[PDB]
Amino acid sequence: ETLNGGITDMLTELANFEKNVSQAIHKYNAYRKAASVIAKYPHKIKSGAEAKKLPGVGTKIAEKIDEFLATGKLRKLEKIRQDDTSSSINFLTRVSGIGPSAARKFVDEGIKTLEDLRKNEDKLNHHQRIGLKYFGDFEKRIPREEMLQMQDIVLNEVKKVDSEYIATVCGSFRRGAESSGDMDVLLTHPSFTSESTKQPKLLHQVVEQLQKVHFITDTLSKGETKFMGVCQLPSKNDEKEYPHRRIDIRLIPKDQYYCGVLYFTGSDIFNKNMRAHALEKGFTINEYTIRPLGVTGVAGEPLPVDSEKDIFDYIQWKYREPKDRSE
DNA sequence: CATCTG
DNA sequence: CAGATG
Ligand SMILES: [Mn+2]
Ligand code: NA
Ligand code: NA
Repeated sequence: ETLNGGITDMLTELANFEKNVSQAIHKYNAYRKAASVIAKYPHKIKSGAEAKKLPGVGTKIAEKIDEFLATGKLRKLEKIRQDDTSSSINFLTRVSGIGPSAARKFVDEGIKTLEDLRKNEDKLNHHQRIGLKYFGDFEKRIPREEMLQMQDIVLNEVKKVDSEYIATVCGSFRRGAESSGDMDVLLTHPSFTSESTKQPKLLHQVVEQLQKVHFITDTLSKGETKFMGVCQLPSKNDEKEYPHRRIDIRLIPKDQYYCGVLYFTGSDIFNKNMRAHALEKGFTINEYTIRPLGVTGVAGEPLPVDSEKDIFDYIQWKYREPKDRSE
């Protein structure tokens, strides 16, 4: 956790570069398991050879470790941080909608900066365009003091649309969190579940209301169950407007709300543990259900859930406030 | 995983 | 449809 930090760090830099700049998925993946296992390792790696002893640890990585340990740097690592092409790709990628793949093509055509992109706004698709337009807004975190206003917003509209809606703002917001990065709304309705063959309106009618009132500003992606978009809190009495915030709405069959709700509420760490325990208690949990584990090796059969309560219970645990859902 | 693109 | 993004 700090005993082999630098090693796991340079390791991740190296790994990440493989995938992003080069295409070395294998290589990339290599650096990863490596950084993974050295992270667990209980000692203070004093040498290459020592590391090597580890699985996932080959001759090449060991080489790297050695040089790093020996000299506070790494040449390859140094050379990579200089390289324009590499830095360019790391940057482009910052734009929502731009992935490494596209990051390469742009750079190859010479688009390396923001200006570059504006100049060639023609080459970008919608998401990408939006991504570019709200570059800055996009990177700003979200003060919960804002979140509450928004949550307040969304909730009132869904309500006015159909009283049977059930909306939940999951995320860190849900877990206390002073600020968040984006707004996750989980949605369900009684009229929608496992078997119930579809109902798009379900999602589209609200999306619509939200835009209606001008909360939703753009659309990144709009499928029949998940909607990716842009939104913003009405600027009061013009002098101080709000940054555009990224939002995500998503349909959930009533019979699988709380699992996802639970789930999405994170944090990863809270999840797994809850997950590992579910296991002991003779169960299973994933993003939509909690099944009773048979013994034959495994089994199934979606247990019925009416609240986040029903799930803890199940695993015979202490119902945890969302706030404390920490780790 | 679900959606967009081309 | 394969392949990209989030
Ligand atoms: Mn979020
Ligand atoms: Na991006
Ligand atoms: Na292939």
